Amino acid sequence: PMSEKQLAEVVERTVTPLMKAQAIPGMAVAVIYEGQPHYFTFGKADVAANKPVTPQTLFELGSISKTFTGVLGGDAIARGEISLGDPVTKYWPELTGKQWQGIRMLDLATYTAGGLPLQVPDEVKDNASLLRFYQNWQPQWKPGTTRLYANASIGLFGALAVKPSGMSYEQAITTRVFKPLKLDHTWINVPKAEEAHYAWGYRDGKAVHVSPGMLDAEAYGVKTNVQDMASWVMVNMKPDSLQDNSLRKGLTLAQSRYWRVGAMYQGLGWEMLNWPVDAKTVVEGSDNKVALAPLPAREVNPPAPPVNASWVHKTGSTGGFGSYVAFIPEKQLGIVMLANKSYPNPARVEAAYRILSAL
Repeated sequence: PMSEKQLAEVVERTVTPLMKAQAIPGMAVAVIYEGQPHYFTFGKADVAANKPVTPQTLFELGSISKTFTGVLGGDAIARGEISLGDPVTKYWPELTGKQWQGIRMLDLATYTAGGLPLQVPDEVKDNASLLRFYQNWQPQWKPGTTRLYANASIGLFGALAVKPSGMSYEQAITTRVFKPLKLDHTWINVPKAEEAHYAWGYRDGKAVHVSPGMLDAEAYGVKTNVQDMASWVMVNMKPDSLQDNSLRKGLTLAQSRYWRVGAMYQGLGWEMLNWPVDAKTVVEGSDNKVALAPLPAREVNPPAPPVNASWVHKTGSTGGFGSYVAFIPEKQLGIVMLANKSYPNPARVEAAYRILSAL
């Protein structure tokens, strides 16, 4: 749809019926068409105060934060600070239990350690109870064979990836990823001074924000607006637009293919499927029944480097937010849909597919 008004129609005709069917109060959308961002905003950021969602509105990324984690882990690898090959145990010597070896930083980054759970238990409030949690976890499968999507796996990869830098996770991500990329309105903790832009999420008609949790920043804690989210997409769509540094290499590593699961490839945070892609395959693959299930995983020897003809995406949720990102570097086409209501993942994928297959 060359025209911006044609673009706006393609977005609205899908988004509006989506908000009504899913009772979503607000949504901020970014379409990257020919490499340029275009913003479309709908509904409310704050339903009580009647605030509209604009491109300055901060949304909780939820699991999309994992794409930042991935790229931060890739940047530490290009720096020689950590290697995916390494035993987890070289970054956490207190993890002495026998189930732990054979388990590599790679298995943590890509949910392939043998069954770490979806969520860190809420009983776990500090470093000691977290240590005890991993010491007492019992694998259901051998390491490096089974993929089970997990905050407890990549959350730990993130916290461990950053220890060689001497920086806290918040400081590492902010200095090595957010700032260099000029994502100045992307945070782990939203400043009090910027709170006014922070949308409320809606769970059962209740306004909520994500609750503190162990490994939250690492697994589901980034907050941004659609402007920074669009910049994040354009930069991951075209890394070669960067300076051959550690971060450029990092972005390349995050979209490398480490495992093949069904019709998808597991990158660091990012997930990819060969483009063109059947709508049925991608929408159904995002259902909880498949995406949250344990699935056999075939390791790619020498991780395959990025293929431009991919559907690269990530769905991210918190209790009050539902967001989705998908891009095709080949066509330089992308979409970001940030919403303040966590609605089914298949509906996010379906909507983005519908908008993207029309451009």
